[PDB]
Amino acid sequence: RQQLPVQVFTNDIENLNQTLNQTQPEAIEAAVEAICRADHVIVVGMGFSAAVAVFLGHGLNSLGIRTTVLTEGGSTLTITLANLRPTDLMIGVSVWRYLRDTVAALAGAAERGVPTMALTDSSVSPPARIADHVLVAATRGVGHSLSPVGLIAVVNLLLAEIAVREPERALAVLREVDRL
Amino acid sequence: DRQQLPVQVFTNDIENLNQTLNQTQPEAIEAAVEAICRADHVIVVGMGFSAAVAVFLGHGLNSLGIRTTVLTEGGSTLTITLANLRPTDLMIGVSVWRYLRDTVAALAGAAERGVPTMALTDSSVSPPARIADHVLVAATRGVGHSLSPVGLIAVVNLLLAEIAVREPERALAVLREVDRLYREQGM
Amino acid sequence: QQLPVQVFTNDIENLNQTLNQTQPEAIEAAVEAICRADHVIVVGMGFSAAVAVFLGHGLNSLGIRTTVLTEGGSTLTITLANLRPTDLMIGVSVWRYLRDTVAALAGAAERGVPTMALTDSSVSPPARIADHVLVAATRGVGHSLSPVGLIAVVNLLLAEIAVREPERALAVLREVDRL
Amino acid sequence: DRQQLPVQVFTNDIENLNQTLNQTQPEAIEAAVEAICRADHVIVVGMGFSAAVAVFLGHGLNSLGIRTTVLTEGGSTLTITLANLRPTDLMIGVSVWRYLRDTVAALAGAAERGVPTMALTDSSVSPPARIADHVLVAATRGVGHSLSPVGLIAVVNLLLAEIAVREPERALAVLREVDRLYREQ
Repeated sequence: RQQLPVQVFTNDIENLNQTLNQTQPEAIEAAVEAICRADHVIVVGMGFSAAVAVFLGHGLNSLGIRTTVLTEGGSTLTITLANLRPTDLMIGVSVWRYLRDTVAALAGAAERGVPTMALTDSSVSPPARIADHVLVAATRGVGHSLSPVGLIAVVNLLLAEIAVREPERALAVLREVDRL
Repeated sequence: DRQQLPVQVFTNDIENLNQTLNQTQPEAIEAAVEAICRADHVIVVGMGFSAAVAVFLGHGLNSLGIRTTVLTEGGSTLTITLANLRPTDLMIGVSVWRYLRDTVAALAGAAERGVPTMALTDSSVSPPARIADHVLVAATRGVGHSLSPVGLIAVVNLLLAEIAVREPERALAVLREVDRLYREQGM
Repeated sequence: QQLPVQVFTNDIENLNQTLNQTQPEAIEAAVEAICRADHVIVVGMGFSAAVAVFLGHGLNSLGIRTTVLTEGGSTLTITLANLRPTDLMIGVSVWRYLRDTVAALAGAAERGVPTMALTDSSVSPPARIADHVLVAATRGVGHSLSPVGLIAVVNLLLAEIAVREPERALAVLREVDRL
Repeated sequence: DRQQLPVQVFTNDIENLNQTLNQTQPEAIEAAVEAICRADHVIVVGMGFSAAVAVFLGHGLNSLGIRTTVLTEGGSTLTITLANLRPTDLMIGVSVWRYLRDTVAALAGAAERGVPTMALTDSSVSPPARIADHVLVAATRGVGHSLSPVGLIAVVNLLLAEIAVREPERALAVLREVDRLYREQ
């Protein structure tokens, strides 16, 4: 039990390593261009994945990329799917166990020709098989509770890539939050 | 004594409906409906007591095919929302006594940026009414310190009824899509 | 041109019909259940979300600690797994009855947790499960229902709790001002 | 230039894990876990950048059988929560620079009323650290203006792992129940 802090932190370092290993410059560049070209971004993440979706929407919105975050399925998610536009981007955060509403949101968007992106735990997972853009992270926990550190690091990379691409837009939003 | 409370509560809400109907202006409803329909995106803000009304109005607009964001809290999320406003947005604030600052700040930030605004409020001369381009007023009187939202809710019922008659094909496409999403993806 | 009169007349009729269906015994038993609970969970989705939001706000503002859930799935399953016999589950559920609210009521009833339904029929799926049922009229002029009758029922519960426990209601105002 | 961003970003987060591990004190984690288990109810507050950390912590706690409310915005909802506090609650505030006042006021409000408080923060001398009974610090440095919650998330990972080992029976029952309800629905 006295080893539990070193085990936990060592494990999160391996999560970052497996994630860095599986990070592809081409996949990152294409995911970043899709985020920037969208007129509106929808991020869906439920259960364990909700915190990653909340982090990604905060980060996008903070950079001037208008984003809706949905952390529950049901009727609200169904009506969003019913109102999708070809200029939207649907990002699903979905890892094992794959909660069906997120996978269904990617499948519904894909069917309607709407660009899709999956932040997932395997390059052949159900959301990976559907989505146009796939980013993979390790999620291993020392016990049953998973760790979102690898998913959060992919979000950190995405935000850093956008901020370098469009610094004026990001600085402008920053000027308004600095005022509050 | 308190055996009279059901008659008092239900009669108070009937009187709120009568007073709200008496204050409704056809020109103002028509201008409010045209503003909602012309927007590329609608943001609805309501906090505390008003949050329920903002939730109902956003549910209604999204069901009719008008893409709508509902905010029931202020702060950094609202600041960032204001920072990202576009001239083709419509900001709807639901704000009644006591006027929680952040809903009024949401209307003010939109009006300062040249974004159309609308207030669903309790007086034609309240702080949000004085800021917004479009104003709709409802009676909110409760039998006690808990106000009643029935008046505000009836005004939203009227806006939803007016939009559904103007754009019934857009409303049906949503219903048809929701049915399709249940059939094909189990949603 | 006649839509404002039709919409407002329809909502007056929803209130009158809801008043006609209100049973003093049922209101009394429901207020006693809300006041007895250590914690209250209110579940309402889709059209019913606004009603759950209003009821949660009103109960919290009277000093009744309440959680509002307006979506199902994960948060709801975990909520059911953590339910205590001292909780009260209130489901706001009307036609078309979204499954997750009905499932929240069933899950609470199976676990021996007091339940209450705010619904549109004495024999609706949530009414058949719940210990306490309160029925409201929901007819809208269109295809889109009106929550006015359900909202009046909540106004009536709040009004009844406020008279029973006025010092707890005042204390919440006093804390809010102090804060 | 931009080709180095994956290495910069991922190295930055490894350094955050290393720096957070070094600042983690066993007596403070132990007292934090005992206070979370002793509470009859846990309230987690985290706004803006900190909202994701609050959401993760509330999920993890709830998933282990610790009944937790999560608030990611201030205003009237937070103010009414503060008005209804019990001595048996635990107030957890996730608050880092720029310290949004509503989270710091939630901690100040709870502490004034003698309600146990805990801060998940970025400095042992930050405004929320100076108010709270329990303080856990993590490194939050990002490669740019967007900070990184990786260090804070790893502190949460440690709290959840410590709770799971203390109360394994409760955690498994919630996991079974949760799996059984997901199977059902």
